[PDB]
Amino acid sequence: ADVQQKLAELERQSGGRLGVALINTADNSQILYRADERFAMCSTSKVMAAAAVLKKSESEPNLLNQRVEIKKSDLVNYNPIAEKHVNGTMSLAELSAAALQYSDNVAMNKLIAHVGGPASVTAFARQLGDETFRLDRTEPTLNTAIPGDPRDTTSPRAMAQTLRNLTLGKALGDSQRAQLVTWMKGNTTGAASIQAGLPASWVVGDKTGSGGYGTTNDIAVIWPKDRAPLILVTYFTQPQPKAESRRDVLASAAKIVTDGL
Ligand SMILES: *[B@@]1([O])OC2=C(C([O])=O)[C]=[C][C]=C2[C][C]1[N]C(=O)[C]1[C][C][C][C][C]1
Repeated sequence: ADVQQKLAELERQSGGRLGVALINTADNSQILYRADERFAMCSTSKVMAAAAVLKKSESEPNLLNQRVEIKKSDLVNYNPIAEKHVNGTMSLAELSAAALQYSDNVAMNKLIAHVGGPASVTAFARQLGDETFRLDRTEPTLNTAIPGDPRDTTSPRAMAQTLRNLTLGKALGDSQRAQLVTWMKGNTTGAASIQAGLPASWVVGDKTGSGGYGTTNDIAVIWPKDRAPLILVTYFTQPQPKAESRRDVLASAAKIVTDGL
């Protein structure tokens, strides 16, 4: 109850809406705050798309080495890796890493397309028992994050449970799980978010997200020092369409829910 009040006060000062889901796998205890409300996933959805490709590769062993053409007309708003490979190709492995570790939007679009479109990424979540996740649009419009819009949303509880199944559970084959975890542990975008609220000695694999209405997200699997692993989802969105990102809010939330662990 103390943590709930701290998160409520953090939220008040932030001026936005905060969603938190922490799963402690030591005993399956949880800290939940607006955990059943819907939030625009933004780029945190790229974990689901990469996972669906990994699942597909479980029956197509050389799948991750297949080449995908990168076209100039594919470039959108944020293409840090794909812009370097225009007029060439990238493997699905490289596209998965680019989406997860640099939040490349072209890579996400290639991941979505390869599994049949957003409805197939959603079908994958259903296959995992996730009835809340829904992916409706491609990059970049899936990040609009309009209040009241259910497109491209999920709840902190649903994503925390699915991330547990993906990174610590049996959603993926163990070889594919290891690749997903390795990729997420190599993320370059998360130093100011969840990671920033945890001790430096803790190992973090995370995927961040940014969108309209100042939406600022992060989902992580965490191996604390001398503790069982944790799953943490911190979603944050704001009332103003042009609101600025608040990664500091996610760091504060992580510090609050891990205080005293
Ligand atoms: B995605 O949300 O991830 C992302 C991030 C991040 O990881 O927080 C940072 C910068 C760009 C991206 C690409 C994805 N978000 C968007 O494309 C979004 C950026 C702000 C305006 C609306 C589109």
